[PDB]
Amino acid sequence: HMEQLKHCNGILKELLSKKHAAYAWPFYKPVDASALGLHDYHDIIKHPMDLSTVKRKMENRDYRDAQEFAADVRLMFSNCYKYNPPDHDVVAMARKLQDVFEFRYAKMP
Ligand SMILES: CCNC(=O)c1cc2c(-c3cc(C(C)(C)O)ccc3Oc3c(C)cc(F)cc3C)cn(C)c(=O)c2[nH]1
Repeated sequence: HMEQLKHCNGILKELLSKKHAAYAWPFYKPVDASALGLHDYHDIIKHPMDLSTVKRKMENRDYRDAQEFAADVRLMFSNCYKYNPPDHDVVAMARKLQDVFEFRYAKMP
């Protein structure tokens, strides 16, 4: 649906907005596993995902509906919960950004 993909663009703009920048910044671009020295990142995480990829796919018209967009946003959060130990800062940041996503996605007209 054309209407819900327009609402999804709104959610994405909100996730990228300066208001959430303190906990949203680790999700803006792909995890730079080389620069961070995370040698096992692409062994554990088979399907990496981040907000720039979500934005490129939306511009490309890769999502058929809102459900396909949500699956990618949740993949991004799940990768973070799968890779990291529950005590890491990035996990707490993921939880905070997901609460923003889940709320806006639920309130979708
Ligand atoms: C089990 C160990 N896990 C990690 O080392 C780990 C690092 C990362 C990063 C991440 C990505 C980048 C850049 C922009 C270079 O891509 C920069 C820093 C990042 O993380 C940190 C954050 C958020 C705060 C810190 F004080 C320190 C670090 C390292 C993102 N995501 C989603 C992760 O899931 C992840 N896990």
